[PDB]
Amino acid sequence: PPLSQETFSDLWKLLKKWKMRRNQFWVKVQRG
Repeated sequence: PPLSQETFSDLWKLLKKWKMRRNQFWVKVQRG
C-alpha cells in the first residue's frame, strides 16, 4: 500500500533504479 517512513520506505528504494529519471517527460533531460 501507499506509505513510506521507517519500513515500507526501505523498499520502494528498489524501484529507484527503475524509478529514477526514467519517468516520461523527465527521461534523459539532464546530464549524468
